[PDB]
Amino acid sequence: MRQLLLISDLDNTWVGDQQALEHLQEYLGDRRGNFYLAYATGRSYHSARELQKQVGLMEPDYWLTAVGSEIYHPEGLDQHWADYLSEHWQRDILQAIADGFEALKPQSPLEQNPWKISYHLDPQACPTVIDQLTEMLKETGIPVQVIFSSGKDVDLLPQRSNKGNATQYLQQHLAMEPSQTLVCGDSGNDIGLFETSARGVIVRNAQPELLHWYDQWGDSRHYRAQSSHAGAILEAIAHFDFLS
Ligand SMILES: OC[C@H]1O[C@@H](O[C@H]2[C@H](O)[C@@H](O)[C@@H](O)O[C@@H]2CO)[C@H](O)[C@@H](O)[C@@H]1O
Ligand SMILES: [Mg+2]
Repeated sequence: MRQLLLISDLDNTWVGDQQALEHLQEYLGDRRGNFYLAYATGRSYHSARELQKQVGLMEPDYWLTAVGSEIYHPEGLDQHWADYLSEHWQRDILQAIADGFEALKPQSPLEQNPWKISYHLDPQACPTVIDQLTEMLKETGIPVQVIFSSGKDVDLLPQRSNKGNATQYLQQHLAMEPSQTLVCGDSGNDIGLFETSARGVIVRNAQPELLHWYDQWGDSRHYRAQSSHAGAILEAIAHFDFLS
């Protein structure tokens, strides 16, 4: 029932340039009832809440955390989403396989959840290892997808997950059209966002893998902003003529 569904990553997207974050929130703060806001972050819910206190993030309507593996409504965790993601998912088998790659080191326990297995790729290792990992995991027949970003972060998620799928679920939940949706990102864990039919903005300070993705799959609905961080969001809103 609103004119815009705004979905944005936090680190290096909404966050990173405090001045830009502040004028973006001031602008949005004057028409809060005109849009639904959702933060689609790689961070856990707790970590995202902590970031909110650190930089003064405005309260979103929804939180799509841990790369969309968990969705929080104003009322709490979305149990339907969790069950949907649990179907056919085999965390232990996938973990056993990933744990076997010497170039991969587990990320801290607090970065893990039932539907998210994360690692850090050795800076000295060849990125090609990610391709080998992906193929090996896929061949298990378990519906899994590999998210590689910033040249170091590796996330194993159910195929039904990732920011894009979480976004489409939210769109359906809110009866919001892709044409009324704007997704904002900066890295590989945002590619799922641009795979959707929503309008999208890639921040100027975007990571190499996202820029590479844009050069190959970039369409008319995708916008390469001149501004970095939060400034790219205001720029995109004007570009797509949202909140007319
Ligand atoms: O999906 C990629 C990784 O994202 C991580 O979010 C963080 C991190 O927690 C922050 O401290 C800051 O550095 O930005 C990162 C990128 O957004 C998440 O914690 C990892 O588990 C993910 O693999
Ligand atoms: Mg990102």
